Amino acid sequence: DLRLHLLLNTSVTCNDGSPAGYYLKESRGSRRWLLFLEGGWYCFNRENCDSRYDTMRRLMSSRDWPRTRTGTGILSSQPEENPYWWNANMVFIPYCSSDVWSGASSKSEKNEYAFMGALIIQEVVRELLGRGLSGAKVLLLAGSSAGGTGVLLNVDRVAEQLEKLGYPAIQVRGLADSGWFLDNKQYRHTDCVDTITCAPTEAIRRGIRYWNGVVPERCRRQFQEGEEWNCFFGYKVYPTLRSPVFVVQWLFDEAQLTVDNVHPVQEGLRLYIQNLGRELRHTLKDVPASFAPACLSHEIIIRSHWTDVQVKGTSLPRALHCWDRSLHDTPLKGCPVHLVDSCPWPHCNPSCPTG
Ligand SMILES: *[C@@H]1O[C@H](CO)[C@@H](O)[C@H](O)[C@H]1NC(C)=O
Ligand SMILES: CN1CCC[C@H]1c1cccnc1
Repeated sequence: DLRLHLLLNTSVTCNDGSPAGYYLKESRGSRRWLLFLEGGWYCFNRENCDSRYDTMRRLMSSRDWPRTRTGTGILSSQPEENPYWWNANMVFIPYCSSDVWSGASSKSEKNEYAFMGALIIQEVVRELLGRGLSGAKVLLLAGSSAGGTGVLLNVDRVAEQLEKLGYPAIQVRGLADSGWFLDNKQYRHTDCVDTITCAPTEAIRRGIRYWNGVVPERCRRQFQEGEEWNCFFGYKVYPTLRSPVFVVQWLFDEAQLTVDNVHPVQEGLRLYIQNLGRELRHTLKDVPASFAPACLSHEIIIRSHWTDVQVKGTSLPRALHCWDRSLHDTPLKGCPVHLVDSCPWPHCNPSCPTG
């Protein structure tokens, strides 16, 4: 099991001012550390944050968190469930900032909610340095859905943080699961009359202002003031990243359909789905390490059945293992790192998750 630690710096808080924290399972004699960012949408104004606080409160507060958590999938310590990194030090960072891990704005007389996701990550890293992370060889910052996009937004800041603190030996890497989305499937990109039908790019624009959100510096310098929302989209922020990042992305992500307002399928829907898979495949063509199955699904890496999905005969744990080998101080025979399905329809891959 992973054991809860609430941050000693109680000024780095969840949305409601309760302390943020992390679940930790130490593995003495391992110099590999996996920090997993939980996902779970976001809120972007007072009214829909209030709604989230009423019926999704564990995503906004630590008050009701359990003392322990069971590590599953890539967080499992059993080699059967986790052929990749079962012996690693395991950290699960709960998502309680509702800001796609981008916020740097505390509560006050003007802010009723605190949005500190980017600061929570930095504070967890700081505390872990005193619990063995100072001796690490690899820190893998992983995450699913909003946590996957969180990886893209934060992996280079963790690398810079560890360099400035005097730990240049730790190799910081990223693993972004279901965090890679397209912004091009919209009739209107700026209308936001209600929360549910708000355009995805407009929701992010509003969120960034509400959260005092921060994006990676090289990406921010490209798109400049007011256009930081661009850096939430993988194909725009990825080329600016210096840290190695492995991208896990279903070709037909259920959250992509949701932000596109897409729910016997006829020609219009068939063309949308087939074009979506082709466009996602195209955006991944120059990502060196990726795993992108032709499935309609959402998230994978902390699901116990993540061992079972295969692309071109290679499982996700094996792909990550080959990625590890590729980064040890020319492709590898029988150990591929770039695995993107070419077939054009959900479940054309027979290993897709069911239900
Ligand atoms: C707590 O975190 C805040 C935000 O990063 C920082 O400004 C402050 O110096 C920290 N204080 C301590 C005691 O760690
Ligand atoms: C960051 N989120 C994860 C799942 C969907 C993604 C997203 C991207 C852009 C606008 N809203 C949500």
